[PDB]
Amino acid sequence: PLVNDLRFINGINKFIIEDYATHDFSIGHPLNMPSFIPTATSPNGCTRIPSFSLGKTHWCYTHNVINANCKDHTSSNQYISMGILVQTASGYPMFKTLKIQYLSDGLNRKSCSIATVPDGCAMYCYVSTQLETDDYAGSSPPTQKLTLLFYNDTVTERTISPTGLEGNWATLVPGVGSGIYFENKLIFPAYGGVLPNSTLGVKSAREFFRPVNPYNPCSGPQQDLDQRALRSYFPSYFSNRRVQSAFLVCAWNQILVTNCELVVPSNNQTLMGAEGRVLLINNRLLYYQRSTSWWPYELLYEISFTFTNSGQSSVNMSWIPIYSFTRPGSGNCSGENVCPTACVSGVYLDPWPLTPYSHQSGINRNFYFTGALLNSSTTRVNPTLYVSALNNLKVLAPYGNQGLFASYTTTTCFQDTGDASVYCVYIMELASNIVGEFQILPVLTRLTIT
Amino acid sequence: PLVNDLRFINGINKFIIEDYATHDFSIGHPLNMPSFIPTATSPNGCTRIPSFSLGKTHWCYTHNVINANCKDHTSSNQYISMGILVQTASGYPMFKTLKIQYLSDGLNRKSCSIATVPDGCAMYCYVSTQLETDDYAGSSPPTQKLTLLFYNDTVTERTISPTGLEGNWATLVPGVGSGIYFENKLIFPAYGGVLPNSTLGVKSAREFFRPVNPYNPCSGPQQDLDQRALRSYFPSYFSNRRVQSAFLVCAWNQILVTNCELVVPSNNQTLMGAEGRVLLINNRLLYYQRSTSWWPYELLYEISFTFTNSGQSSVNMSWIPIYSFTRPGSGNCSGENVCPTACVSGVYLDPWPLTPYSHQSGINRNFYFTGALLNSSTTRVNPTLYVSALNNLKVLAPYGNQGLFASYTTTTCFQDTGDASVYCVYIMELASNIVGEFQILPVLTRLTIT
Ligand SMILES: *[C@@H]1O[C@H](CO)[C@@H](O)[C@H](O)[C@H]1NC(C)=O
Ligand SMILES: *[C@@H]1O[C@H](CO)[C@@H](O)[C@H](O)[C@H]1NC(C)=O
Ligand SMILES: *[C@@H]1O[C@H](CO)[C@@H](O)[C@H](O)[C@H]1NC(C)=O
Ligand SMILES: *[C@@H]1O[C@H](CO)[C@@H](O)[C@H](O)[C@H]1NC(C)=O
Ligand SMILES: *[C@@H]1O[C@H](CO)[C@@H](O)[C@H](O)[C@H]1NC(C)=O
Ligand SMILES: *[C@@H]1O[C@H](CO)[C@@H](O)[C@H](O)[C@H]1NC(C)=O
Ligand SMILES: *[C@@H]1O[C@H](CO)[C@@H](O)[C@H](O)[C@H]1NC(C)=O
Ligand SMILES: *[C@@H]1O[C@H](CO)[C@@H](O)[C@H](O)[C@H]1NC(C)=O
Repeated sequence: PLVNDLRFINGINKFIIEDYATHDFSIGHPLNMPSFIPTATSPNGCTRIPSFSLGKTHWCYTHNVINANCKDHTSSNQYISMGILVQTASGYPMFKTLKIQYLSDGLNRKSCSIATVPDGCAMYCYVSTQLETDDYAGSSPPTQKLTLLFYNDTVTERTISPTGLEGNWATLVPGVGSGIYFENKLIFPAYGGVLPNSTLGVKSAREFFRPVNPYNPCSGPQQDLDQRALRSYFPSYFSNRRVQSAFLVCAWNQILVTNCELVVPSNNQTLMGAEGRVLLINNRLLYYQRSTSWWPYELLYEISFTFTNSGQSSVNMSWIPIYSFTRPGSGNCSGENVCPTACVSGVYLDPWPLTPYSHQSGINRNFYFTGALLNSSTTRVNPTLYVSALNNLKVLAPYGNQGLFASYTTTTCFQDTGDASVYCVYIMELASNIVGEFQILPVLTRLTIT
Repeated sequence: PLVNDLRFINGINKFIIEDYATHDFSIGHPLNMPSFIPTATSPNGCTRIPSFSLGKTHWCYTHNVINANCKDHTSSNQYISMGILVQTASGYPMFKTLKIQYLSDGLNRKSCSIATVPDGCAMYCYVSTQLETDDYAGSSPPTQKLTLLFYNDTVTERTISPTGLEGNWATLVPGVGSGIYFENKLIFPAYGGVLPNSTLGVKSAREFFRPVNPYNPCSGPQQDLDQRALRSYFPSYFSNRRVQSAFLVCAWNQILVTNCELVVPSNNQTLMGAEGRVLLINNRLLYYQRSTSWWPYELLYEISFTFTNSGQSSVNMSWIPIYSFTRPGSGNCSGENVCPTACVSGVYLDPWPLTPYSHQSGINRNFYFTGALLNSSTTRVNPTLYVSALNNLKVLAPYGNQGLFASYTTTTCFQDTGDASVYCVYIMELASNIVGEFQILPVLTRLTIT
């Protein structure tokens, strides 16, 4: 059957530290097991863009595979798998793949996000026929695909046209990070270009968000910095479309006929649209946003939805004030730049919150989160495991030596309810000498909390 | 179901070239797919000793996983998987894993051989409680395990005591290379120390085999060379036991109760016991023998069995006169040594024969075989794809750069009966920069024959 070992079922999607108090951390050494993420079989062949979700009863995973250089965007296939957590005599769990689906039909599916659903996985993709710049330049969104893969080997794929898409968007793609299934709703992260002359475009004009780091502020007048912040949403690279984050929401009951819906947040509460991830921990929803724009720090929002079933659903998000480490970027978009400017940059590194931020009682200043960063302000290099507080890093554990190239990282933590052990899996694209561009490595460590 | 794509089912375990004529070869570039061989999840974690068998309807694979240094032997686990060949839109087949079994119970199972059996896999292991030298030093063999893993998730393990083992052997271990299922018989390669002064030890005394390379002869008297060759079977490293190759044969009908049997070849026809592989091509059995002893060249025998009701079973083998390339070795056991000496050396690299040697009409001097070698006479380094004739190499396709460390290689070829394509999979242990000693890489190549 498709179900995790019982010791983990109650330790998944929970806040591991409910203390609200201060803690110290130690990141254990990598635990060896068979990797559930397949590598490339050729030296020049590409495998990239991981998406992972650990659900209560099982996990889903996917990434993109290309028989040529990563610079070759003509053709690709999609590796999808689903499995369970199993305890080993080695003393720690292992990810056991129950079902594999390799999609190679000649259809080019890109930027795919995966989600754990009852008895299987759901994947949100778009079909890539052209360059991303050509995409943003056009007036017509690419083909959006929703596929359901079940443990009984049934696989069903549909083209979708969510409410709010037609006419309002130049392009839309999935945000690569996992989505979730909650309250009979399938919710995926998404982003894309918005036509400034459309209804949404004119409604969302004047909307902007300008984060300020109290310990590292940007010098300038409020109005000018605000104008620059507003102008940062319209990169000329993307043909000055309004680059916007959105959520694809689909009714699971109607999931076969539904065509879903597009829920767009106010840009007063969020930065320029980018790749992201949707999390459900306890009963509360959070949203990670990659920092593609000028803001170098880690973007995590507490989000909540209002569902109207009449095509007018809203989303509200509250930014969690995190300034600790910085993501690598190029030019004036690098990790050292705290000031508003038009930027297409950054890298995908999502965190895992170990603590709630806002609770019924109040706000937790002792908020902690863990993940894998890249140690540099410029280059994607030196992958490093970390636990971080709001203003600073609690602990660091580099993987490999200096000069090791790495790109995307996605982290998930869970607890063994048997022995109370806390495990974190850090999935990262790492540069390998013998395989192709990026062996995607699921490193599993035990986390010590005092 | 557990069954290969129909285009491969009649192209497996066949002689690809029945021509008996001369041919030229070209080795294609590696074809990218998701690797069906899992890597280590830690930089120091060990994954070694691959065993692979492609059967008509499906394939079986296994390797050893250690949570510690490869040199540290206390605990290990065994990754086992079974799957099918599936064509992809990329234009080539891919290995799709259907069933996975990770044996981690704390039992230390090593040197495991796998075999494709009806609706599953069979694995032959021994339990390692001590050093190999202590093993050969002892008067009693370690525990022999036979485990059956089926697609229906049934797993059954037994301790076996084959007829002829007790009292005749210091130790016995599986030969690491895949075994086969043929004519209701389960056959595994094996090797180990034989007690001198035992029944078998006394009967097999005075038995020796001395291959001679006509193009690189060893100077000396025949009697002295014969005495040295005879003495090469008794390395002091193994406490002067007679190191002997054997075959584990088990009746499949009785496979639950059988206790099997041990069939030992005359040492007049074979070199010092070592790791090996049993192949069934057409209706003819072949045996690869690793060159652990003084003879540096590739050892492949044509073999045939005579079965009897009560332990009187025998085996006859004929050495295929191959001298082309050489395996790396240390000291006086290196690739440059053609002369008889007591040697424990070499490395496991098995060939896949593309042509029959002896047939009903006569003997084929145009014999060709393919595989992966290590280009050096001393160090295990520079993995290289090759096609070879009897006396010389036909073609060479290096994998990776110079100085790349590699150890074990196992090669299997099959034909696509749809488009006539010939595919070779070269499975080799390669040194990875980010993963523990030896990422085991299944390289798939299209072979061009003219
Ligand atoms: C597979 O599962 C889905 C939902 O779990 C179900 O609706 C579908 O009918 C199943 N497919 C088959 C062939 O039974
Ligand atoms: C966003 O802020 C602007 C002022 O900066 C305000 O005019 C607008 O109403 C706000 N929109 C939302 C949805 O909060
Ligand atoms: C929406 O989030 C904002 C923070 O950005 C918060 O101040 C506000 O209370 C939320 N709105 C509602 C209706 O809860
Ligand atoms: C980055 O590397 C340097 C060593 O070169 C180290 O001192 C520093 O702490 C690292 N920074 C992070 C965030 O890991
Ligand atoms: C699984 O398959 C094997 C194949 O012979 C069979 O002997 C065994 O009884 C099967 N087990 C179950 C539970 O069906
Ligand atoms: C093996 O060869 C030796 C001579 O070297 C001979 O005396 C012995 O009888 C042979 N044994 C067999 C089984 O052929
Ligand atoms: C056994 O093999 C040898 C070649 O090594 C051959 O000369 C001999 O005739 C064979 N004997 C039988 C019974 O096949
Ligand atoms: C080994 O490498 C050398 C060059 O370093 C090359 O010339 C030679 O042909 C190679 N030998 C084999 C057997 O591949």
